[PDB]
Amino acid sequence: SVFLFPPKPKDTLMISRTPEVTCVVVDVSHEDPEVKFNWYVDGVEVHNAKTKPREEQYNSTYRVVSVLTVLHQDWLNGKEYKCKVSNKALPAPIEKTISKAKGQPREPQVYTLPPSRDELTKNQVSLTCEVKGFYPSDIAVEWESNGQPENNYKTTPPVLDSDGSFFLYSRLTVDKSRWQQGNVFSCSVMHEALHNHYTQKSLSL
Amino acid sequence: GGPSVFLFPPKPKDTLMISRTPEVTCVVVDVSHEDPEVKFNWYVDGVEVHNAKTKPREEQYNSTYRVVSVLTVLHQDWLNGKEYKCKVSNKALPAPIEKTISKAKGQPREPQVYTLPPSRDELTKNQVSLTCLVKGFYPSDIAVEWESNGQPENNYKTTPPVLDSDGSFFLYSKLTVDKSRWQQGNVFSCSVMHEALHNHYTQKSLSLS
Ligand SMILES: *[C@@H]1O[C@H](CO[C@@H]2O[C@@H](C)[C@@H](O)[C@@H](O)[C@@H]2O)[C@@H](O[C@@H]2O[C@H](CO)[C@@H](O[C@@H]3O[C@H](CO[C@H]4O[C@H](CO)[C@@H](O)[C@H](O)[C@@H]4O[C@@H]4O[C@H](CO)[C@@H](O)[C@H](O)[C@H]4NC(C)=O)[C@@H](O)[C@H](O[C@H]4O[C@H](CO)[C@@H](O)[C@H](O)[C@@H]4O[C@@H]4O[C@H](CO)[C@@H](O)[C@H](O)[C@H]4NC(C)=O)[C@@H]3O)[C@H](O)[C@H]2NC(C)=O)[C@H](O)[C@H]1NC(C)=O
Ligand SMILES: *[C@@H]1O[C@H](CO[C@@H]2O[C@@H](C)[C@@H](O)[C@@H](O)[C@@H]2O)[C@@H](O[C@@H]2O[C@H](CO)[C@@H](O[C@@H]3O[C@H](CO[C@H]4O[C@H](CO)[C@@H](O)[C@H](O)[C@@H]4O[C@@H]4O[C@H](CO)[C@@H](O)[C@H](O)[C@H]4NC(C)=O)[C@@H](O)[C@H](O[C@H]4O[C@H](CO)[C@@H](O)[C@H](O)[C@@H]4O[C@@H]4O[C@H](CO)[C@@H](O)[C@H](O)[C@H]4NC(C)=O)[C@@H]3O)[C@H](O)[C@H]2NC(C)=O)[C@H](O)[C@H]1NC(C)=O
Repeated sequence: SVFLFPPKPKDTLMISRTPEVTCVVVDVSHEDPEVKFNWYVDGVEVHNAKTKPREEQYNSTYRVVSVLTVLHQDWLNGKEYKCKVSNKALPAPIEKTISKAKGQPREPQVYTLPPSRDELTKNQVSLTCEVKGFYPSDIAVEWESNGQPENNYKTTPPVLDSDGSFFLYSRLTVDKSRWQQGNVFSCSVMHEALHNHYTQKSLSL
Repeated sequence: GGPSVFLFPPKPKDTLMISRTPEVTCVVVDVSHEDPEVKFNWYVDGVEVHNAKTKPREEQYNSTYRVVSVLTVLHQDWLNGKEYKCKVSNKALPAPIEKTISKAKGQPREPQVYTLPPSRDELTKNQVSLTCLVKGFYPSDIAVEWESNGQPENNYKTTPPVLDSDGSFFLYSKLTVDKSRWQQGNVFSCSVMHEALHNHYTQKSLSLS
């Protein structure tokens, strides 16, 4: 079986990062272990992909994986990436294709929300970052304070809204004492439809 | 390429309200014309039970049959973590197919429910978001609704439950309303149903401070 996966949203938005499309072949037998990959961008064979080392599963099968480096702007411009897998246990080669969601990108609106008054009776308080109105659903969200990453947060998956855009929430949990000291926290959002693919909103007592 | 079986749980509100009828549903698809006969057996914690309601096979547009069996469950049995097993027999199969379902294992934990008003920055728009944060609950089986003046507010969306660092779940529900209605002092309410709540229910209100 073959499964094709898109790049991580953050990887396509920063030129320093390395976006990759991943073709994953599962249920590779010990009897027929060999597996070949062929890659195509908009139908044209490209030759820069590389096949990774494999791992054995608890059901005594092999997961084999190939990774193709893509050009940030090619992905964002909607190029189609086709993988083709060939193996002796497969009657014919399996092909899979993927590309970015189609349609007009829409800029996220980013709002920060202080903790509930009713949560402020707790030891830790939640700071919320609502991100709404964005399209496609590919997005990344992080938190920081004083130019340093704040990693004690969780983010919901994007949810389809009634207007065809997406929204999500990110929740940073912090010690109530930090909040009370007037420390400034910032929700950072990366999306293709933002200027320079990035915006930040701050939240403070 | 024989039959495939799918086993579906009851809906969360169905186990939480005695007025409702919770059911587990066993569905068999890809049943062939060459071997069209299917038998179900049902088990609750491994003990066979005989009160399921099974429907005659229905041919699909792809010339295979779909056959459904429905077992009514007792609310407290589900909430007590009983395991429901559907066994499907068909003479083409090498052995019967068995699937099991139950409530997620672990100690239940009561949701904390908080309401959050619109961001000041959002109050320049024609419509604004009212947020209901629901956190610290386990299992993830939950229902969230909005009302105002005892009437459903239907213009809302809820995130799926998300696993938190401490093993519990959280989610957010977002009610979009006209800014006018918010500024007029209308009270909106977020109601939550979960097994760890007292009477399986709680409600929290939100209006212009
Ligand atoms: C033996 O075991 C191995 C390993 O399994 C593991 O081992 C045992 C011990 C247990 O603990 C298992 O629970 C454990 O998983 C089995 O290998 C598995 O093989 C199955 C196929 O049978 C694969 O299922 C597919 O999974 C993809 C999603 O996969 C991502 O997410 C997984 C976690 O959720 C993760 O495990 C995967 O690695 C992968 O993760 C991503 O990886 C990429 C690349 O590295 C990375 O870039 C991503 O960031 C990363 N993301 C995450 C979240 O981690 C899923 O998409 C597939 O679903 C489609 O296909 C199904 C049909 O098979 C269908 O039912 C679905 O609906 C869906 O169908 C598609 O739907 C779309 C619309 O939604 C539609 O447009 C498409 O047309 C349609 N496509 C169709 C029809 O295919 C699918 O579920 C597992 O990935 C794989 N596990 C691993 C670890 O690789 C093996 O099966 C076992 N062998 C036996 C017993 O026979
Ligand atoms: C021939 O036709 C039949 C009938 O289809 C119909 O007719 C044809 C001609 C076409 O026109 C079709 O468009 C038309 O629908 C085909 O039958 C289908 O077969 C597939 C499998 O090949 C089944 O796929 C599974 O679907 C379930 C979800 O099913 C619910 O939701 C569907 C819509 O989203 C809906 O269509 C279904 O009716 C069903 O709806 C629910 O019904 C219950 C009971 O009545 C009800 O209580 C609910 O309210 C209702 N819900 C909704 C939303 O309506 C999906 O869960 C399955 O995914 C699991 O298994 C996959 C492997 O097969 C795997 O990849 C997934 O990851 C997933 O795995 C599970 O993951 C979860 C969490 O991660 C975990 O808890 C589980 O343990 C794990 N499962 C395991 C153990 O693996 C799967 O995708 C279709 O349901 C089925 N259709 C119908 C109507 O029965 C048939 O395939 C055709 N044959 C051929 C050869 O083409």
